[PDB]
Amino acid sequence: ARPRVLTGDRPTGALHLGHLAGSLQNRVRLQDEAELFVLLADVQALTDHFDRPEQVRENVLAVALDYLAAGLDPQKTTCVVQSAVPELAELTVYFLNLVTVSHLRQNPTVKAEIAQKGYGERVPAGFFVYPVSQAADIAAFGATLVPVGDDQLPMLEQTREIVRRFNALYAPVLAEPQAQLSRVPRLPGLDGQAKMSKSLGNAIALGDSADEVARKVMGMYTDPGHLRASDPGRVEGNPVFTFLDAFDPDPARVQALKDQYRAGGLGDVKVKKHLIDVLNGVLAPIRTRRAEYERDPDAVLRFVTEGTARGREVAAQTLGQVRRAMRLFGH
Amino acid sequence: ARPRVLTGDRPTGALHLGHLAGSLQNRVRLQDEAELFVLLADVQALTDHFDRPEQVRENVLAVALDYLAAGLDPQKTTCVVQSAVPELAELTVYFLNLVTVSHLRQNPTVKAEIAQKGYGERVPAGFFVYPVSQAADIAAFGATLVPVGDDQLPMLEQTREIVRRFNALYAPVLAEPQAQLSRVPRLPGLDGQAKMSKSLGNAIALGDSADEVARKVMGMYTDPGHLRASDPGRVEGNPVFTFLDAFDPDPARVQALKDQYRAGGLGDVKVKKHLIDVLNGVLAPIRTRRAEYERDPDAVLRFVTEGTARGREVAAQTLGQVRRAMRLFGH
Ligand SMILES: N[C@@H](Cc1c[nH]c2ccccc12)C(=O)O
Repeated sequence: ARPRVLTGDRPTGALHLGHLAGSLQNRVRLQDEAELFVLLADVQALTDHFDRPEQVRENVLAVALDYLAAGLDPQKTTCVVQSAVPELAELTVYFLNLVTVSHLRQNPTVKAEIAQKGYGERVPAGFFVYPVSQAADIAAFGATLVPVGDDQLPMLEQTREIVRRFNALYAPVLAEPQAQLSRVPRLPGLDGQAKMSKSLGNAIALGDSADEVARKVMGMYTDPGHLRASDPGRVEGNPVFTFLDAFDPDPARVQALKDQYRAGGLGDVKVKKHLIDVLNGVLAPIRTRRAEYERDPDAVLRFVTEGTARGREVAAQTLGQVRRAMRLFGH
Repeated sequence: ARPRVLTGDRPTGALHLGHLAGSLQNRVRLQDEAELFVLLADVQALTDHFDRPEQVRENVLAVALDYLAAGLDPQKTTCVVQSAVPELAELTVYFLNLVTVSHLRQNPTVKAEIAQKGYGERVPAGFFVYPVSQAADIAAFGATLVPVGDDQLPMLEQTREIVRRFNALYAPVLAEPQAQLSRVPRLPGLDGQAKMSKSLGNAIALGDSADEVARKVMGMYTDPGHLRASDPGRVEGNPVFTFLDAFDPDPARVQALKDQYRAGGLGDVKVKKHLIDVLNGVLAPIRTRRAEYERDPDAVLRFVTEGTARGREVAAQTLGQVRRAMRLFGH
């Protein structure tokens, strides 16, 4: 617990295996060697789900359950609800003056999201400026370390430019955050697509039963040109093997399987059955905790209402120095 | 009283003659005909003076002074410092999700301000976004009536739209404000321009001495082509006549000079000399009232502090409604 680390998820659905490999495992490690803050960004979730406020509200507790199921320790990690800390909103408006529409339009990750969203020019204001509200999140909690995939770096770098702009303009009162680069490639979906997502219908939820997990793995995309076991098959592009590199505890088995698969005679069945065994080993403890916490709804609520109290107090302090530094009337 | 009315100014310096005919005397009278709220747009002032925070801080008290000297009574008007009502920033963020960047791009007023400031695509986000920040000001205070210059209509109309969209998506807890059009269009500068402002240096501040007011009138743009008295003059484009038209109580008397001046025996000096006194007359009491308060600074502070508390009270009430209407986790 030395550097304060900030991470988070906009609450829009249940977490899945992609989040586990992409951010959860690394977060369970961080809680023991840093002070970890996780933001349930329901406000940010609203920049594009403003038409589905029920969906957002219900997922705040569902993702919290997922964090805990994942292994995030209520006595180690501060879980906070963005909605319950208005200090963030207050800070993002001040931050809006430190950035240009021009530079906001150049952000490559938002540009790509809008592209995939098909918005066109009909981009909702809140979404267009969300990178700043995130900057507000980082500075307010006073995080100095932010886990990031290269897809979020422009979010992070802008944060850096903003804090830098704020300190030089008013007074050097905000910490400059540093990135904790990557998590190695993103977990592809069950049918082989680049992205794993509920929406795309190719995911395995952390909450999926051991049976379901087995079924989902069975119908996984493999190798279009591999038609029967005797045939040789390709590893690259084949998610069954991409899943194995991200969860299989022993690469010896992994590399061995890869061998015999390019050879021939090793059907998808024997490989997949082995995937099932490795996934059930990573997931079983996550399923037990999740079921346990289900019996203890009060324990999950305590997890968030308390992280929130802490988060509120921290953000409140920062705004105090921000207000004074900005020379705001009465400070 | 009856309706709630929201009016305000961006604290950037002393108020002048344009605010007077522009609204100050208007609110002086709607001050007992309704519940009048006057917002010192502290934050909105930063989307333009984010690099000169000191300038803003200093003018909150100076404009409040201006307010009081203009005739506003502490017992009937709620003076509110924007920055001290964080609830407004909270509501602004939520409103941002209700409008598109392309819609903000077609606001004629902001577009003109932007071209004048030479920002180009390098427009500060906070500024490009100020119209909705204003809609939040309106919606948070429950304002049903908003006096508006011909010029501020786009903004007023965007407010109703957003309020409307907010009510349909979430719940009908916000009121659509209605406009109060004025007669005297934007009082022009001494310059002969369309705008009077301390920035353009063509303004007669409410604090200027009988000597100054007289000196400013004498250097006031009139009519080229009219070189000597004798000659015939014309009222179109002459700030002095559009000054008499907004500050002179005897229209029969005005339309009088309008005759003679088109003929040729009314020297611009004579027009001026008259008008200068019609201004000292409208200004005389304002000057004495200012001295009183200038000698009771404690009272100006009071006006601001008490009002700001009252207004936050009001904002807090509406936000509670908004927060529950949006189904934000926990409400
Ligand atoms: N996926 C979200 C996660 C998030 C929300 N707010 C944050 C603040 C800091 C770090 C991450 C976040 C994002 O793109 O940002």
